[PDB]
Amino acid sequence: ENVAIENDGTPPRDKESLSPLTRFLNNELYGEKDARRKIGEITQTLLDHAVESQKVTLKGEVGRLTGYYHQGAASSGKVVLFLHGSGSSAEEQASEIRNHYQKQGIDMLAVNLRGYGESDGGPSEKGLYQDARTMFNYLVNDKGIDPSNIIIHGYSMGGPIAADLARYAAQNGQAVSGLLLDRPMPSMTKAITAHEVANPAGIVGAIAKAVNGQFSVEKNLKGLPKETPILLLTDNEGLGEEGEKLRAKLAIAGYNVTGEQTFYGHEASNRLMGQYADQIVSGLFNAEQAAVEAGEVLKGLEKDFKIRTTKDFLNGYKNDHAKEIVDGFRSDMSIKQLVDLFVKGSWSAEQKGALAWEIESRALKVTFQNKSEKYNRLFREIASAGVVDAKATEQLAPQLMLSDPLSKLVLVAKQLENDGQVGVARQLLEKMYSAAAVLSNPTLYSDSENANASKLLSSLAAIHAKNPMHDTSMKVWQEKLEGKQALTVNGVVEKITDASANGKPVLLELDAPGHAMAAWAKGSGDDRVYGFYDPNAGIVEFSSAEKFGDYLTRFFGKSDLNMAQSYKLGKNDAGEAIFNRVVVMDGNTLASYKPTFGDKTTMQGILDLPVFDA
Repeated sequence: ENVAIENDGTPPRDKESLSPLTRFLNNELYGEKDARRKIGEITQTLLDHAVESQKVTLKGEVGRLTGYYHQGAASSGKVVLFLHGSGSSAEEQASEIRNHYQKQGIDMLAVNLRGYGESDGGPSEKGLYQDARTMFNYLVNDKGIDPSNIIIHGYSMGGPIAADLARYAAQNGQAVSGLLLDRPMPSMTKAITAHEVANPAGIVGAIAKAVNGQFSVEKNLKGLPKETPILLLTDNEGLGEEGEKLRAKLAIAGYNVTGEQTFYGHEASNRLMGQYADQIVSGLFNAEQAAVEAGEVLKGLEKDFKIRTTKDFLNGYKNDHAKEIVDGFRSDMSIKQLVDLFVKGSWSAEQKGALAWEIESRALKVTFQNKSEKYNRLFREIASAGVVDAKATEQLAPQLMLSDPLSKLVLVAKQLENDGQVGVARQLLEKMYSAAAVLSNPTLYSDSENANASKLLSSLAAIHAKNPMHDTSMKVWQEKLEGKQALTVNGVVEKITDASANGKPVLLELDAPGHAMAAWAKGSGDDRVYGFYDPNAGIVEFSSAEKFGDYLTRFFGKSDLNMAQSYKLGKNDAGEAIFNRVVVMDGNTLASYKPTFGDKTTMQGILDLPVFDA
């Protein structure tokens, strides 16, 4: 089924083309026929120095797939499959990037897809994925690269394609080493309307509506093992803006997504590869992860290094206020250098608040990784056994190396989600991740976006200081099951699972003496799902009430994980665990609460705060 593929041949090159609409759609999608094939003479002159492997032609599914293979350098034996984007030839797109791998001693396979360069055929989505695999099958069979220490690379469109290939390789047991989404197209539809302006309704939107669900990175990645390292590097233009939106979706879903947003334009290959080549080639193996774990626990030491109510501190807790009145501090410094700026000359009540925001805003991004594998293992064990669950989700929700606030909110969301709205729990997390990236690199993103993130950050802080349970103006709870009316572990499963209500939400808050957790039920009939948020173990939902019981008991009890003992909560009369307190909460009351006196944004308004303006 997967034999050798090399084949030389020397005719001129074939084509497709159809009905005059679909022609000047295909032109819009993939580039004009001539533009696809033009190789510029300066490149050809350089490539005509295949005088020191260097030229390639493979048997594609609809014809020949021409291109070039590029050797390593003067001196640890690995290759970059390069999948090119639309608009130009593979030789032109690669010419800029082809050198930065070369000099490190990395090979690269730059092969054209159907309809590009000198390759036979006409561009087609199902076909372009097929041609990508041909290039892959040239690397392992024809040139026998070791199982897989190869990276995909990964481009505008090359991205969606790269994603698809990476899934096929894994599914077929030839699992590739790394994926690189280099300034990628999130989806064809969104790639069109981004480079064009806003959201027109004429032809540009008719094309977009036509090409819906084509070249979708998230859609092509579903199937890929989540451990597979993905490096996602975005441009500074509107395709990055949609790329960073994607990044968050991919992070929360749980893919191994690294990288940042660049400040380079979508066509600026040489400048981007100029900076990121090191980070890219250090991005395909696993220590690596040890080397950033070390620098990770670094800032964990510096958090242990580390008034909240007093009016002076709150006057200084905001963006760009430290840069005026606190000397010694630059805006480009690390947390290591900012926390050291705290302990040099130690400051007034207002100046301490100014550094607090500046430190805790950088800190937000560091809350999301890591997560201990046991919690992922336990989630996978529950989905595996029995009738596998359709809506079994898992979200990397921020773990606040610092809950108190999130746990209040996750419940607000599920009320809203029960009332017909949907995804807002998931969206909150993404927006928190997005806001982190914005605050943790302030220069890149706009004045407005820096401002919006510091409002979501502010709202989280305001819930931290002023709790709804510690409040008298309204009552956000229905009842408090504590004392000898306190619920057992299975007692929480019963209130959540009991279907004597089948159209209403069950919004619990599970209070251990250290950490404060939550759990819920929403939905109608088939859609009815039961869920649980732990601060330092992410979120899980299941639509099978039995699978919820399996997880939740294995989470706390001795059967598997035994996280009850470790979460330091006392035993009941028979000798089992019972939470300190268990709040059955009112969603509508809680959703109307405002954390700041003077500000009119409610808990539901906090959920719907923007981060990226649009």
